[PDB]
Amino acid sequence: GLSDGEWQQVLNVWGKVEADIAGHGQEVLIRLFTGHPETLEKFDKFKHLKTEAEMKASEDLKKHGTVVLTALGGILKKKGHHEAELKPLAQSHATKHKIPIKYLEFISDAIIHVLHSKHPGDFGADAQGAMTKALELFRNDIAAKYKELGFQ
Ligand code: HEM
Repeated sequence: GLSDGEWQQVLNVWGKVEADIAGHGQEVLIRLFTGHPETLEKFDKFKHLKTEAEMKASEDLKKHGTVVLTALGGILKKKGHHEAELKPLAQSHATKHKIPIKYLEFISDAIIHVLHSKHPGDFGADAQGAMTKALELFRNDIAAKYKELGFQ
């Protein structure tokens, strides 16, 4: 649960992402795949990528980066009122993609890393706190749906 001041910070930071959603999305996925190679194995259409250069050169990875952050942005813009938006994502990730909640923790931290990397000195302590809380909220609500489904 975030305050309005905190949501304000979240949406302020998100303005940075929206100026270049494909670049951000690309770097998030790259940070995830290289940081946690087991995540790569969940993607049939990226499992071919062995090296980070191939990742960096992949237009389809950038495309998926756009899809992911577009979806996340839509959810963030709801400021917590995201049940309709989130449920199908929780369902597809638990039942079709079989993504453990741990991997959602991974990508959450990856977003934090990428924002610092692309905006050094421009991602303040207050901003990080707000973004972190927003991603925790997202993760926690997904986690509730995972429990419902009995998914590990
Ligand atoms: C902020 C976190 C995430 C968001 C917003 C997100 C969003 C999406 C969306 C919108 C799709 C396409 C529609 C669908 O299948 O539901 C998708 C597909 C997919 N996601 Fe996620 N996702 C997230 C995290 C993850 C993580 C952490 C993994 C694995 C480590 C993952 C694995 C997949 C896979 C394997 C697909 C299908 C890819 C394909 O074959 O086209 N997702 N995701």
